[PDB]
Amino acid sequence: FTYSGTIPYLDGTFYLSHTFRKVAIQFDSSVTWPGNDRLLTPNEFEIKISV
Amino acid sequence: FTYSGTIPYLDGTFYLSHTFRKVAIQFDSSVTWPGNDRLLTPNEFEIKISV
Repeated sequence: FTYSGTIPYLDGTFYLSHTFRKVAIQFDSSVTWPGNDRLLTPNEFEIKISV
Repeated sequence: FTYSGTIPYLDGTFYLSHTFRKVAIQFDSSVTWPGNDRLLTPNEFEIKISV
């Protein structure tokens, strides 16, 4: 371990959650979760878009 | 006009149809006609891919 200070996992002090670009969820390796054209990008959840 | 030859418009003689690359249909200016996740590229009718 060799680390004092805040432990986010059992302390609730999260800070790296802004470093997520996108996430894709697939069921049965065939069907995307946010299907049915629900989202603006219907294939997967975008979090940050830089272009 | 200044052209005597096989005229594609009313002769039925087409040869430039291989020069297309992609088609993007968009009904109501908000939704692509293929719409639901149907093609490998869901939003566009790619005809020729190079990269």
